[PDB]
Amino acid sequence: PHLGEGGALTGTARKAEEARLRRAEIERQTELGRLQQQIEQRRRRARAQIEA
Amino acid sequence: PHLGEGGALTGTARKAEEARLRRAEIERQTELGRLQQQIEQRRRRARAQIEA
Repeated sequence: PHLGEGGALTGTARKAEEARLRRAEIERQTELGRLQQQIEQRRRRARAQIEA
Repeated sequence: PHLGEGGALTGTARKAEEARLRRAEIERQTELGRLQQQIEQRRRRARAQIEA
């Protein structure tokens, strides 16, 4: 059975929709990872400054 | 007995020399105190910055 919104999709369209969902959710994960790395950088400067 | 350099001093000159010695040594003490207060100030900024 077709799972997810826009269930009318069938055939090649179903695979295309699956690929699009994978791409978008992957890039959302990349967004969150980049924010985490940003906070990483800020904390590094903070405690290095404390060391000085 | 006269104690200290320039023992030839006698009479009013002895009291004057004593007063001059007192003044100079007092001002040396003031010098050292001011340096200690300076280091005081530097340490205050240092650890306040650490707190931030």
